[PDB]
This record gives sequence, C-alpha cells and structure tokens, in this order.
Amino acid sequence: MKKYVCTVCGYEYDPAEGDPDNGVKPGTSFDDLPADWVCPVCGAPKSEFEAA
Ligand SMILES: [Fe+3]
Repeated sequence: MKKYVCTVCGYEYDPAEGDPDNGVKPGTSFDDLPADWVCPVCGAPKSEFEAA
C-alpha cells in the first residue's frame, strides 16, 4: 500500500483507492499500473513519480 507522488503536480497514487476511471481497481499497487497509465491530474509519466 506504498503511496507514490507525482513530482509534476503533487497527486498521490493511493493503492487502497486505485484509479477506477482509468481501469485500476482498488488495491492495485503502483508497480502494477498499466504501462500507459499517466498521472490523472496532470498527464505526467510514471517515471516522474517518487515514493511518498
Ligand atoms: Fe501529476
């Protein structure tokens, strides 16, 4: 349940919540996000998130 933060905009990916609108059910770890998933608030890539 390790949270990751977007270093572009500050959105925090929370595995307990997932990201339903992008096809990511609650409980999905950051490491298991789809290869094309991007920050839902700003569009930044996963390579620009850091552990938070
Ligand atoms: Fe972002």
